[PDB]
Amino acid sequence: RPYACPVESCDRRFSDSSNLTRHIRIHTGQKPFQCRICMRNFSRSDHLTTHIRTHTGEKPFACDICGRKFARSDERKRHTKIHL
DNA sequence: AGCGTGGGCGT
DNA sequence: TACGCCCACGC
Ligand SMILES: [Zn+2]
Ligand SMILES: [Zn+2]
Ligand SMILES: [Zn+2]
Repeated sequence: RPYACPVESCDRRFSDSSNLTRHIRIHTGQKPFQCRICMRNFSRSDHLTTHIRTHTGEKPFACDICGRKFARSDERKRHTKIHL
């Protein structure tokens, strides 16, 4: 890629200066997005969003076959296969 | 099952 | 870069 990981112990390459900025967070341990409910910190805004659904019980993704609801699209994806 | 969490990638 | 999602892992 056009960007690399400067930490000597690590050797990953990143597409751009924010996938690199994002990745660097693993090393800096920065968790800039906090859950106002349990006060837990997260490295990503998208992961905080879905985390919050564990408190509220919001489940936006329903299975096409049986209708069971899930908080994340990947959980639904993992579930749908059971109908085979 | 419940979900943390990194990477690819589109806007 | 920030954001959001899809994906794929991992426990
Ligand atoms: Zn690294
Ligand atoms: Zn929380
Ligand atoms: Zn189903």
